[PDB]
Amino acid sequence: VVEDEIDQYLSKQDGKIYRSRDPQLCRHGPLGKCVHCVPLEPFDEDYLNHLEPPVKHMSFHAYIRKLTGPSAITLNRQKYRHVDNIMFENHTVADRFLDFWRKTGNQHFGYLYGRYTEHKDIPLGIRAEVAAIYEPPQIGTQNSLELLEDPKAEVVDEIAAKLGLRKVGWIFTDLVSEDTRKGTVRYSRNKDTYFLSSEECITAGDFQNKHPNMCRLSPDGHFGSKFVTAVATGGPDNQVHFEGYQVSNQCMALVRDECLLPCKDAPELGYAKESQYVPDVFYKDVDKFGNEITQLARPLPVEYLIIDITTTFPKDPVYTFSISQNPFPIENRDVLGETQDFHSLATYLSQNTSSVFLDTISDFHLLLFLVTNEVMPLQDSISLLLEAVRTRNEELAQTWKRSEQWATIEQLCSTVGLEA
Ligand SMILES: [Zn+2]
Repeated sequence: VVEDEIDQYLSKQDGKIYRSRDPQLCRHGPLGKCVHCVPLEPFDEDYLNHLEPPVKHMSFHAYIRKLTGPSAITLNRQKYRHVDNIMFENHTVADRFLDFWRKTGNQHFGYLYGRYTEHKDIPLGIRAEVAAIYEPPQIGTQNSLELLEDPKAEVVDEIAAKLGLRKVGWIFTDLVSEDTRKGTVRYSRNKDTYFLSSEECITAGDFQNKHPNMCRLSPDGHFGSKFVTAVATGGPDNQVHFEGYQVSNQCMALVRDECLLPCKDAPELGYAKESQYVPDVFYKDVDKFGNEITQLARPLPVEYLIIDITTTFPKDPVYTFSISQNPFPIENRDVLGETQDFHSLATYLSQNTSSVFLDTISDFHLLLFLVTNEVMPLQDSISLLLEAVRTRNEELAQTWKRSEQWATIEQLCSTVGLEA
C-alpha cells in the first residue's frame, strides 16, 4: 500500500517553523537556543490559533508527527484536518455550475475534479485544487437532490486521470431566492440553523468511506479521506458563497457501520442507533459553564461531526482549462435546452477559427463529449490530445489537429453546418 505523491512529499519534509533570535525577549549568545527561538512544531495550537485567520485544526501530517514522531464510542471534536483549503482555479469554474440553479431553481450536484497540492500557508497543509466540475445524471427539485445512474461514471474518471485530475470531493447547492428585485438569495445556513444536514453528513461520510486516504501507518491501509464536500448557499450578505467541509473520521466509522441516522424535521441533529448491537455512543460537548459536559448521542448536533475547510478564490487564477466567451455546453443539461451534439461543436469550432487550437480544445466538458458521444467516439485516439491538454503543449495539439480522426470530426461539423 502506497501513499499519494503529496503524502510522500509531505512525509519527507521538515514541518517546523524556524526562527532566528528575537530582539527584546532572548537571553543568550548569538548561537544559543531558548523557548523563544527554538523552532515551532507544526502542531502547536498557539501558533495556529494566532494566525490570521485563526486555524483550529492542524494538518494531518502535523498530527501523525504529533504522535511522538465492542466497547463504547465517545466522539470528541476532532483536532486535525485532512484537507486544509479548497481552491477553485477561478470563478468561472464555479459560476457555470451555479448556472444550473439560476436557470431551473432546482438544487444541483457536482463532482469536483482537480488535484492535491501543497498548501504552503499552513504547516504541512494540503490543498484541494478544483479544476473542473462534472455534473452527472441527476434529478433536482426546489428542495431535494437525487443521483441517477451514470453509465460514463468511470470513463469520466479515466479521462480526468489522463488530465492530471481526480475526484477531490463533491458540491451541492442549497440556494433559494430571497429578494427577487435585488436578485439575492436566502441566508439559510448559519450558526442558528446548520451548515450541513445529518442527511448530508451521512452522505459526506459515505463518500469519504468510498474514497479513502491511503496511509502506511494503518492496519487497514485506509485512514481518513481527502474527499472534501462543498456547499453553495447564500451568505451573510445574501449573495452566493461557497463553504468547505469534511466530516470527522469518527463520523465516517459510524456511517460505515450504519450507526448514523438523520432526524426528520430536525436537520441540525441526527440520531444514533439503539439496539444489530450498538455500543452506546457519547460526545464531549461544550456548554457555557466550561464544564466538559458529556451527553448521550440521541440526539447528536451535527456540529460535533463537521470540519471547516477554507474555500479560496486565488488572487492569481489558474487555467487548467480555457475560458471561452461562448463555452461548449456542460453535460446533462438538455433540460435547459443546452445540449452536447455535433451542432454545438460545429458552432463552437467556427467561433474559434482565429483562436489558438490548444485553448479551443482545452475544455473538460468538450473532452468528455468527444470521447463518449455516440455519433463518433474518439474514445481511443484521444490519449494524444489529453496529453497536449494536461501539458499545455501547443505543438502536441497542432499535430492531433492533423489526425485522420480530427479531420473527420471537422468534415462532420462542416456538413452539419452545410445543413443549416
Ligand atoms: Zn532565544
